[PDB]
Amino acid sequence: GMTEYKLVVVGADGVGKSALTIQLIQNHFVDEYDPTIEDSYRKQVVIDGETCLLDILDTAGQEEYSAMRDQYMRTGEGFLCVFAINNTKSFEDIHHYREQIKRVKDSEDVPMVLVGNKCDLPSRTVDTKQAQDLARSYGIPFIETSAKTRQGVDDAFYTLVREIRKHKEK
Ligand SMILES: Nc1nc2c(-c3c(Cl)cc4c(N5C[C@H]6CC[C@@H](C5)N6)nc(OC[C@@]56CCCN5C[C@H](F)C6)nc4c3F)ccc(F)c2s1
Ligand SMILES: Nc1nc2c(ncn2[C@@H]2O[C@H](COP(=O)(O)OP(=O)(O)O)[C@@H](O)[C@H]2O)c(=O)[nH]1
Ligand SMILES: [Mg+2]
Repeated sequence: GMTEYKLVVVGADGVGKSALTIQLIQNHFVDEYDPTIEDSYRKQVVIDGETCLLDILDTAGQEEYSAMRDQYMRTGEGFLCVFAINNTKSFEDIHHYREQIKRVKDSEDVPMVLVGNKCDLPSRTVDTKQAQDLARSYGIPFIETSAKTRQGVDDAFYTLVREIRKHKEK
Protein backbone atom coordinates (compact mmCIF):
# COMPACT_ATOMS: atom_id res chain seq x y z
CA GLY A 1 0.00 0.00 0.00
CA MET A 2 1.10 3.59 -0.63
CA THR A 3 2.24 5.90 2.14
CA GLU A 4 -0.01 8.88 2.83
CA TYR A 5 1.55 12.27 3.75
CA LYS A 6 -0.62 15.11 5.03
CA LEU A 7 0.97 18.39 3.92
CA VAL A 8 -0.31 21.85 4.85
CA VAL A 9 0.51 25.04 2.97
CA VAL A 10 0.42 28.19 5.18
CA GLY A 11 1.37 31.85 4.76
CA ALA A 12 -0.08 35.29 4.09
CA ASP A 13 -2.73 35.95 1.44
CA GLY A 14 -1.44 36.36 -2.09
CA VAL A 15 1.98 34.70 -1.58
CA GLY A 16 1.26 31.87 -4.05
CA LYS A 17 0.03 29.01 -1.83
CA SER A 18 -2.67 28.06 -4.36
CA ALA A 19 -0.46 28.55 -7.44
CA LEU A 20 2.28 26.37 -5.80
CA THR A 21 -0.21 23.61 -4.88
CA ILE A 22 -1.85 23.64 -8.31
CA GLN A 23 1.61 23.54 -10.00
CA LEU A 24 2.43 20.40 -8.01
CA ILE A 25 -0.93 18.67 -8.67
CA GLN A 26 -1.59 19.78 -12.29
CA ASN A 27 1.82 20.85 -13.76
CA HIS A 28 0.50 24.23 -14.90
CA PHE A 29 0.49 27.75 -13.59
CA VAL A 30 -2.98 29.01 -12.70
CA ASP A 31 -2.96 32.78 -12.43
CA GLU A 32 -5.42 34.18 -9.92
CA TYR A 33 -6.92 31.03 -8.37
CA ASP A 34 -9.87 32.13 -6.13
CA PRO A 35 -8.14 33.85 -3.15
CA THR A 36 -10.89 32.63 -0.78
CA ILE A 37 -11.02 28.89 -1.50
CA GLU A 38 -9.40 26.54 1.00
CA ASP A 39 -9.34 22.95 -0.22
CA SER A 40 -7.29 19.74 -0.07
CA TYR A 41 -5.72 18.25 -3.20
CA ARG A 42 -4.33 14.77 -3.83
CA LYS A 43 -1.31 13.67 -5.78
CA GLN A 44 0.16 10.19 -6.15
CA VAL A 45 3.93 10.45 -6.75
CA VAL A 46 6.91 8.15 -6.31
CA ILE A 47 9.61 9.85 -4.19
CA ASP A 48 12.89 7.95 -3.53
CA GLY A 49 11.21 4.65 -4.48
CA GLU A 50 8.19 5.12 -2.21
CA THR A 51 4.70 5.43 -3.70
CA CYS A 52 3.27 8.47 -1.87
CA LEU A 53 -0.24 9.77 -1.65
CA LEU A 54 0.16 13.48 -0.87
CA ASP A 55 -2.94 15.06 0.67
CA ILE A 56 -2.22 18.80 0.54
CA LEU A 57 -4.27 21.40 2.38
CA ASP A 58 -4.07 24.80 0.69
CA THR A 59 -5.17 27.22 3.44
CA ALA A 60 -7.32 30.29 2.82
CA GLY A 61 -10.01 32.35 4.55
CA GLN A 62 -10.45 33.60 8.05
CA GLU A 63 -7.84 33.59 10.79
CA GLU A 64 -9.30 31.84 13.82
CA TYR A 65 -8.09 29.98 16.89
CA SER A 66 -10.99 27.78 17.88
CA ALA A 67 -10.49 24.27 19.32
CA MET A 68 -11.82 22.95 15.97
CA ARG A 69 -9.36 24.94 13.81
CA ASP A 70 -6.45 23.89 16.04
CA GLN A 71 -7.49 20.21 15.94
CA TYR A 72 -7.81 20.37 12.13
CA MET A 73 -4.43 22.05 11.55
CA ARG A 74 -2.78 19.63 14.06
CA THR A 75 -3.58 16.74 11.63
CA GLY A 76 -0.93 18.16 9.26
CA GLU A 77 2.28 16.11 9.34
CA GLY A 78 4.45 18.73 7.60
CA PHE A 79 4.08 22.38 6.73
CA LEU A 80 5.23 24.61 3.91
CA CYS A 81 5.56 28.15 5.35
CA VAL A 82 5.34 30.42 2.34
CA PHE A 83 6.23 34.06 1.91
CA ALA A 84 6.64 36.09 -1.30
CA ILE A 85 10.10 37.53 -2.04
CA ASN A 86 8.51 40.90 -3.01
CA ASN A 87 6.37 41.21 0.18
CA THR A 88 8.37 41.97 3.35
CA LYS A 89 5.22 41.70 5.54
CA SER A 90 4.63 38.11 4.35
CA PHE A 91 8.21 37.25 5.42
CA GLU A 92 7.77 39.06 8.79
CA ASP A 93 4.62 36.93 9.37
CA ILE A 94 6.67 33.67 9.18
CA HIS A 95 7.53 33.70 12.92
CA HIS A 96 3.76 33.77 13.62
CA TYR A 97 2.99 30.84 11.30
CA ARG A 98 5.83 28.78 12.77
CA GLU A 99 4.69 29.53 16.32
CA GLN A 100 1.12 28.42 15.56
CA ILE A 101 2.38 25.16 14.11
CA LYS A 102 4.65 24.51 17.15
CA ARG A 103 1.75 25.37 19.45
CA VAL A 104 -0.86 22.98 18.01
CA LYS A 105 1.66 20.17 17.36
CA ASP A 106 3.12 20.73 20.91
CA SER A 107 6.62 20.29 19.51
CA GLU A 108 9.79 22.19 18.66
CA ASP A 109 10.53 19.59 15.87
CA VAL A 110 7.74 19.72 13.31
CA PRO A 111 8.58 18.91 9.67
CA MET A 112 8.60 22.26 7.94
CA VAL A 113 10.09 24.02 4.93
CA LEU A 114 10.45 27.81 4.48
CA VAL A 115 9.44 28.77 0.93
CA GLY A 116 10.30 32.09 -0.69
CA ASN A 117 7.94 32.28 -3.69
CA LYS A 118 7.73 34.47 -6.87
CA CYS A 119 11.49 34.28 -7.56
CA ASP A 120 10.73 34.96 -11.26
CA LEU A 121 9.90 38.63 -10.29
CA PRO A 122 12.52 41.39 -10.49
CA SER A 123 10.96 43.34 -7.54
CA ARG A 124 12.79 41.51 -4.68
CA THR A 125 12.41 43.09 -1.18
CA VAL A 126 13.41 40.05 0.98
CA ASP A 127 17.08 39.17 0.62
CA THR A 128 17.95 35.48 0.20
CA LYS A 129 20.52 35.74 3.00
CA GLN A 130 17.98 37.07 5.56
CA ALA A 131 15.53 34.29 4.65
CA GLN A 132 18.14 31.51 4.79
CA ASP A 133 19.40 32.87 8.16
CA LEU A 134 15.83 32.58 9.52
CA ALA A 135 15.51 28.99 8.21
CA ARG A 136 18.91 28.19 9.77
CA SER A 137 17.76 29.58 13.17
CA TYR A 138 14.70 27.26 12.89
CA GLY A 139 16.76 24.25 11.74
CA ILE A 140 14.65 23.85 8.58
CA PRO A 141 15.26 23.95 4.81
CA PHE A 142 14.80 27.13 2.78
CA ILE A 143 13.74 26.80 -0.85
CA GLU A 144 13.11 29.61 -3.31
CA THR A 145 10.32 28.89 -5.81
CA SER A 146 8.35 30.28 -8.69
CA ALA A 147 4.89 28.79 -9.15
CA LYS A 148 4.87 30.77 -12.47
CA THR A 149 7.93 29.01 -14.04
CA ARG A 150 7.78 25.81 -11.84
CA GLN A 151 11.31 26.54 -10.44
CA GLY A 152 11.77 24.81 -7.06
CA VAL A 153 8.15 23.58 -6.77
CA ASP A 154 8.95 19.83 -6.71
CA ASP A 155 11.98 20.50 -4.51
CA ALA A 156 9.89 22.35 -1.88
CA PHE A 157 7.15 19.69 -1.60
CA TYR A 158 9.44 16.64 -1.93
CA THR A 159 11.90 18.13 0.62
CA LEU A 160 8.93 18.43 3.03
CA VAL A 161 7.95 14.77 2.37
CA ARG A 162 11.56 13.72 3.11
CA GLU A 163 11.50 15.77 6.37
CA ILE A 164 8.30 13.97 7.49
CA ARG A 165 9.74 10.58 6.49
CA LYS A 166 12.94 11.34 8.47
CA HIS A 167 10.84 12.35 11.53
CA LYS A 168 8.85 9.08 11.37
CA GLU A 169 11.99 6.92 11.06
CA LYS A 170 13.68 8.40 14.19
N1 LIG B 1 -5.86 27.84 14.60
C1 LIG B 1 -4.74 27.64 13.87
N2 LIG B 1 -4.43 28.38 12.82
C2 LIG B 1 -3.23 27.97 12.25
C3 LIG B 1 -2.57 28.54 11.13
C4 LIG B 1 -3.12 29.72 10.45
C5 LIG B 1 -4.12 29.68 9.49
CL1 LIG B 1 -4.78 28.15 9.10
C6 LIG B 1 -4.60 30.83 8.88
C7 LIG B 1 -4.06 32.09 9.21
C8 LIG B 1 -4.43 33.32 8.64
N3 LIG B 1 -5.39 33.45 7.58
C9 LIG B 1 -5.37 32.47 6.48
C10 LIG B 1 -5.08 33.14 5.12
C11 LIG B 1 -3.76 33.92 5.10
C12 LIG B 1 -4.09 35.30 5.69
C13 LIG B 1 -5.59 35.31 5.93
C14 LIG B 1 -5.97 34.78 7.34
N4 LIG B 1 -6.07 34.26 4.96
N5 LIG B 1 -3.91 34.49 9.06
C15 LIG B 1 -2.98 34.43 10.02
O1 LIG B 1 -2.36 35.58 10.47
C16 LIG B 1 -2.73 36.79 9.82
C17 LIG B 1 -2.06 37.90 10.59
C18 LIG B 1 -2.54 39.27 10.09
C19 LIG B 1 -3.67 39.63 11.03
C20 LIG B 1 -3.22 39.11 12.38
N6 LIG B 1 -2.54 37.79 12.05
C21 LIG B 1 -1.31 37.51 12.89
C22 LIG B 1 -0.15 38.05 12.08
F1 LIG B 1 -0.06 39.40 12.28
C23 LIG B 1 -0.53 37.75 10.65
N7 LIG B 1 -2.48 33.31 10.57
C24 LIG B 1 -3.04 32.15 10.18
C25 LIG B 1 -2.61 30.97 10.80
F2 LIG B 1 -1.64 31.05 11.72
C26 LIG B 1 -1.38 27.97 10.69
C27 LIG B 1 -0.83 26.84 11.31
C28 LIG B 1 -1.48 26.28 12.42
F3 LIG B 1 -0.95 25.22 13.06
C29 LIG B 1 -2.66 26.86 12.89
S1 LIG B 1 -3.61 26.39 14.24
N1 LIG C 1 4.91 36.30 -10.74
C1 LIG C 1 4.37 35.35 -9.97
N2 LIG C 1 3.09 35.44 -9.61
C2 LIG C 1 2.70 34.43 -8.83
C3 LIG C 1 3.45 33.36 -8.37
N3 LIG C 1 2.68 32.54 -7.55
C4 LIG C 1 1.51 33.13 -7.52
N4 LIG C 1 1.46 34.28 -8.28
C5 LIG C 1 0.34 35.23 -8.39
O1 LIG C 1 0.21 35.90 -7.15
C6 LIG C 1 -1.19 36.06 -6.83
C7 LIG C 1 -1.51 35.31 -5.56
O2 LIG C 1 -1.34 33.89 -5.79
P1 LIG C 1 -2.22 32.78 -5.08
O3 LIG C 1 -1.82 31.45 -5.59
O4 LIG C 1 -3.67 33.06 -5.19
O5 LIG C 1 -1.78 32.96 -3.56
P2 LIG C 1 -2.50 32.56 -2.20
O6 LIG C 1 -3.45 33.66 -1.78
O7 LIG C 1 -1.35 32.36 -1.26
O8 LIG C 1 -3.24 31.27 -2.52
C8 LIG C 1 -1.95 35.60 -8.08
O9 LIG C 1 -2.12 36.68 -8.99
C9 LIG C 1 -1.00 34.56 -8.66
O10 LIG C 1 -1.22 34.27 -10.04
C10 LIG C 1 4.81 33.27 -8.77
O11 LIG C 1 5.62 32.40 -8.45
N5 LIG C 1 5.18 34.32 -9.59
MG1 LIG D 1 -5.15 30.60 -2.31
